[PDB]
Amino acid sequence: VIGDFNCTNFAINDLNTTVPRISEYVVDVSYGLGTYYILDRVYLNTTILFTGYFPKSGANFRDLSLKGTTYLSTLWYQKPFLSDFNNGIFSRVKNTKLYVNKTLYSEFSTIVIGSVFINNSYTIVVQPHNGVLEITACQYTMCEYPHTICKSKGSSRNESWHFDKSEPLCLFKKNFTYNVSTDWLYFHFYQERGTFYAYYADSGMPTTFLFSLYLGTLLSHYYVLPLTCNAISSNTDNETLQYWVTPLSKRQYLLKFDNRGVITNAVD
Ligand SMILES: *[C@@H]1O[C@H](CO)[C@@H](O[C@@H]2O[C@H](CO)[C@@H](O[C@@H]3O[C@H](CO[C@H]4O[C@H](CO)[C@@H](O)[C@H](O)[C@@H]4O)[C@@H](O)[C@H](O[C@H]4O[C@H](CO)[C@@H](O)[C@H](O)[C@@H]4O)[C@@H]3O)[C@H](O)[C@H]2NC(C)=O)[C@H](O)[C@H]1NC(C)=O
Ligand SMILES: CC(=O)N[C@H]1[C@H]([C@H](O)[C@H](O)COC(C)=O)O[C@@](O[C@H](CO)[C@@H](O)[C@@H]2O[C@@](O)(C(=O)O)C[C@H](O)[C@H]2NC(C)=O)(C(=O)O)C[C@@H]1O
Ligand SMILES: *[C@@H]1O[C@H](CO)[C@@H](O[C@@H]2O[C@H](CO)[C@@H](O)[C@H](O)[C@H]2NC(C)=O)[C@H](O)[C@H]1NC(C)=O
Ligand SMILES: *[C@@H]1O[C@H](CO)[C@@H](O)[C@H](O)[C@H]1NC(C)=O
Ligand SMILES: *[C@@H]1O[C@H](CO)[C@@H](O)[C@H](O)[C@H]1NC(C)=O
Ligand SMILES: *[C@@H]1O[C@H](CO)[C@@H](O)[C@H](O)[C@H]1NC(C)=O
Ligand SMILES: *[C@@H]1O[C@H](CO)[C@@H](O)[C@H](O)[C@H]1NC(C)=O
Ligand SMILES: *[C@@H]1O[C@H](CO)[C@@H](O)[C@H](O)[C@H]1NC(C)=O
Ligand SMILES: *[C@@H]1O[C@H](CO)[C@@H](O)[C@H](O)[C@H]1NC(C)=O
Repeated sequence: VIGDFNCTNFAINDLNTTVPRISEYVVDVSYGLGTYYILDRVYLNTTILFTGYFPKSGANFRDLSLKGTTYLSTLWYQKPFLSDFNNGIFSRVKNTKLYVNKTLYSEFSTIVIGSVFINNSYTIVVQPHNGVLEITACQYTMCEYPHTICKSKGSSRNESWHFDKSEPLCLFKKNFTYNVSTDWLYFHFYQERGTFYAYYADSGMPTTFLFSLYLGTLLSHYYVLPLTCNAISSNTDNETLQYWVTPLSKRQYLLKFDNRGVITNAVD
């Protein structure tokens, strides 16, 4: 289970439907993808050696996305999917592009980062809403079996990942836009000296600072929520979710900046 709140008993089973896929793609930082711009600093026409929270060059990713229809499996809410956060993660997220009429909608899996996932602890939630990325860090009453839904196409389940009838305490609550037409979003989520940091990009590029949040406590777990739709499967549209994740470590990189301040290259 994720949290301990019984939000639902509708269509729960114990089926072993999948395990996390290992990517045939691997981390290649030679053009700065898998790096980040350092906070609000600009470096121009230079190389620096920088020690930061970076993926290993040549590492695989695990696809942690889960797509449901009516049923959820209890095995989706356990290891290997419920994951130790350690120092942090780099993720490569497929933006799943869906059409209702001719009109485009963007979907992808929510990620939650936390420890015990109960309302005496803060859970960081990063959720898309069709070109708006909502980010919060609140004392959420997380469900046992949390999930999100297609807003775009139908869902035979209602959205249910927390149960708070009046708003929980929040340390952070902000929205960020992203380009709905992109194929990929990238994130770094990491922690250092009791402070969480988030970075993103909506292109094959180094990630840009979203926010930082002091917690004092360690985040110990993360989980990518199942998303349920009457769509995004081989018998209906051949579209899919993918939420690829690879671990970060405290690691020295060479970073190469051009005269515009873009990271053009990096070395592990
Ligand atoms: C922060 O997070 C915590 C932990 O998740 C939340 O605390 C839980 O809150 C829920 C909802 O109030 C509690 O569930 C309720 O417990 C009552 C007491 O349980 C005893 O009595 C029942 C018989 O009534 C026995 O079966 C049981 O074994 C216990 O001996 C129940 O009376 C409630 O019943 C209602 O809901 C159920 C399930 O939907 C229905 O079947 C019933 O018909 C009835 O409608 C209910 O189960 C839960 O016990 C709390 N857990 C703890 C550890 O305290 C906090 O609410 C949350 N805080 C905030 C601010 O959101
Ligand atoms: C994490 C995972 O394993 N995810 C896969 C999912 C589950 O294995 C399945 O849900 C069972 O999960 C549990 C917990 O029991 O199967 C999917 O494929 C199905 C066939 O496997 C799909 O064709 C569905 O077939 C139906 O017969 C049915 O209900 O399964 C009718 C339904 O209308 C139709 N869904 C549509 C149209 O989207 C799906 O989607 O659900 C592809 C997902 O990638
Ligand atoms: C951040 O984005 C979310 C999603 O768009 C906003 O939530 C909506 O807020 C309006 C307020 O009138 C509600 O009517 C909607 O029901 C909400 N939508 C969803 C999907 O939750 C939120 O207000 C935005 N701003 C902040 C600061 O969080
Ligand atoms: C969860 O809540 C539902 C709805 O009230 C109830 O029927 C079910 O018995 C509960 N299950 C558990 C494991 O508490
Ligand atoms: C689920 O199925 C896979 C493939 O057969 C297997 O490796 C795994 O051990 C099974 N059990 C669980 C709980 O994942
Ligand atoms: C960038 O740095 C190189 C190497 O020092 C130098 O040749 C070049 O003239 C510099 N260009 C600018 C615009 O500073
Ligand atoms: C979803 O929400 C509606 C409106 O509250 C409710 O009627 C329905 O029973 C809920 N559950 C499902 C599985 O549709
Ligand atoms: C949005 O993404 C598409 C596909 O990658 C790209 O062609 C387009 O130029 C982008 N637009 C903006 C405003 O970023
Ligand atoms: C999905 O792709 C397979 C393989 O190309 C094809 O046989 C099937 O007809 C496709 N179905 C849909 C709904 O596109």
